[PDB]
Amino acid sequence: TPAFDKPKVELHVHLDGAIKPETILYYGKRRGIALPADTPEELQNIIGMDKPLTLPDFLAKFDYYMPAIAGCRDAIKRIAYEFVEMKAKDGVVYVEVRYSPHLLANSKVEPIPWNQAEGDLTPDEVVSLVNQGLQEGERDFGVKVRSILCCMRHQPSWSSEVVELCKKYREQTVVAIDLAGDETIEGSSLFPGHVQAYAEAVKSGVHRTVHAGEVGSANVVKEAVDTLKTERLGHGYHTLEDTTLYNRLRQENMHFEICPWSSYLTGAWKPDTEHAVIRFKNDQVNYSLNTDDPLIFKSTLDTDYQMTKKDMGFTEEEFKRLNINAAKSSFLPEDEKKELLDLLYKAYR
Ligand SMILES: NC(=O)c1cn([C@@H](CO)CCc2ccccc2)cn1
Ligand SMILES: [Zn+2]
Repeated sequence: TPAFDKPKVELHVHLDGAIKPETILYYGKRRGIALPADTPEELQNIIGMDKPLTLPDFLAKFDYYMPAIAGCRDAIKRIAYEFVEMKAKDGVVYVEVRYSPHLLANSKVEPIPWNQAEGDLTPDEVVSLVNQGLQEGERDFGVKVRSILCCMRHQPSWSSEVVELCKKYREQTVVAIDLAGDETIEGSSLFPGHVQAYAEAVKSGVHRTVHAGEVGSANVVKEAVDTLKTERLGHGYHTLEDTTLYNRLRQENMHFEICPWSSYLTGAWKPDTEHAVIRFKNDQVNYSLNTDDPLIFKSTLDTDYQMTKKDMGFTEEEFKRLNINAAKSSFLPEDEKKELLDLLYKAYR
C-alpha cells in the first residue's frame, strides 16, 4: 500500500506537533494536568483534525496538549526519542526536526507559556534534553537526525536567545534557525529582534529557513529572502502571486518545504484550485514533501505521498527527484550531505 516504498528525507516537521497521544496521556495522567479525554484513541481524534479551522481553534490544540509535556524533563527527552522512532517506521533516512525551545520551558522565559506555573526548566536545558533524546534515538533506530530551533513571529525578544542557542549546540544536533507562528502579523518579518537574529546567523554560519507565503502574501516571502537572507522556505506557496520573484527564486534554485496535507487541512489550500505543488512539479522547482504536524493532522509521511500520487498524478520518478533535491538542500556539512546523496542514489537504482 505505501505510495513510495523507498527511503525518504524530511525537512519540515515540528517536534511539538509530532507527539504520541499515548505519551501525552501518560504525563498528563502522571502530572495531574487534565486532558480532554482519557484514552489514546479519543485524544487523537479530539486534537486531530479533518477540516479547515479558524486560527484560534488551531492554536487552542496546543493548550490541550502542551502543558502535559512542557516543563517536564522526562517527557521532553521522551518526545525527542519517540519522534525518531516514528520517522523509522515511515522509511526516512535523514530528517531535520524543528521546535521552539522557549515553548517547552517553564523558567527564565517571559511570558511563561501555556499558563504554566514557574518551575525550573530553562530554554537552554530544553535544547540539551531534546539533543539527548534525538541522538540516543539516532543510534537505536538508524535515522540520521538534526534539529532546527524556531524564533516565534510574535515574540522577537526571544530571538537572540534562539540564535545563541543554535551556535552553542551547533551540529550537536542543531544546524539551523527558523521563524515560525503567525506570518500575518503586520511587519513581523522586519521586527528588529528577528532581523538581527538572522544577521547573527549569517555572521556565525548558521543555516536559515523561514516560514513564509503559507498564508501570507508574497511580500512576506520577499522579506524572508531579501532581508532575513533565508536559504529555504517553509511552504512558500504564495510566491506564485509575484511572477518576477517566482522566476528569480527558480533561478537561484531556492528550496521550498512543501507540506500538502497540512496545506489542505489548514485552509492554506482551497480544494477547488490547482495545488501549488503541481506547478512546482511541472516547473521542475527544488522542493520536498513533508508532514508539518503529524499529531494535528492524524498523518504520517505516507499521507502526504498518497495525496500527491492519488490525487495529483505524481510518479515514482518525481518522488525520487524531490528527495534527492531535499538531500541536496539539507543543512548538513558538505561531506555528510554527499554521503546522504550516495545512500539515496544507490537505493534509487
Ligand atoms: N504548524 C505550525 O505553525 C506549528 C507551529 N509549531 C510550534 C513551534 O514548532 C508553535 C505552536 C504555537 C501554538 C500556539 C501558540 C504559540 C505557538 C508547531 N507547529
Ligand atoms: Zn511548519
